Amino acid sequence: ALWKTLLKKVLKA
Repeated sequence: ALWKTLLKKVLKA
């Protein structure tokens, strides 16, 4: 993930 999912993953970056 990196911008369309990494944001959702961003919680766990």
